[PDB]
Amino acid sequence: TGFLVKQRAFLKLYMITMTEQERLYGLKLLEVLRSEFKEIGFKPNHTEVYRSLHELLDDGILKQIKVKKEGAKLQEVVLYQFKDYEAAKLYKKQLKVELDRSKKLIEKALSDNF
Amino acid sequence: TGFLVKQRAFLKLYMITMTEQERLYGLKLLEVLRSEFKEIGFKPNHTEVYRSLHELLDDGILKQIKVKKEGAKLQEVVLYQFKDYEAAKLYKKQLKVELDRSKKLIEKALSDNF
Repeated sequence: TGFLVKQRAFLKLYMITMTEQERLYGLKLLEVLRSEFKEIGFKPNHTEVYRSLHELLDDGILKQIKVKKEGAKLQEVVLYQFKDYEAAKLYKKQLKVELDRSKKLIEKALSDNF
Repeated sequence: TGFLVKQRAFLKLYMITMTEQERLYGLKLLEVLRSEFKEIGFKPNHTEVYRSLHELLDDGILKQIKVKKEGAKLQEVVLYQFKDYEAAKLYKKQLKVELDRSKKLIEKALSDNF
């Protein structure tokens, strides 16, 4: 039940999958996401990406593993890993439901109005 | 370009199609819409429906034709008709683009994460 999936939920999904694939780093993040959706036409908002990431952090799903760049003064390389992988898979499942409902909704609108 | 279609835009689309079909009345409106989406799981918000309708009115796309209920004290039967049908078809076309992009977006998320 509900309308379509929200943008934060959508981005959080990708971040969880990326973490699953050991490819979730802080630096490339926004750029990697934007590059992933420029073909279709979606440009992930800057603050949306940041808020998605931190909600996953504050909610205890992800945690940040850090290593210092021996080449740059201050700041580090941030790798994200699961802190609570069970919670993540639970989230993923909820998201699957949202995505399926969204698809149906969009499809119905296309056939009903066009 | 953009994320998914907004709820107001989505409802406005249906109202335009309904008007096209001479079936857009003020009374049954919210209930008719909610009945149209209860199978999938979307329950159109009360104020969303009202705001969609009035944006179409204030934007000059629709106009209200009214007749008094000889059976009820005060208030009337409201039929909606196009005031600017060209503007409506223009809106419909924009909406088609939004819906197609939304579909692609949802589909990509399903295959990329599941």
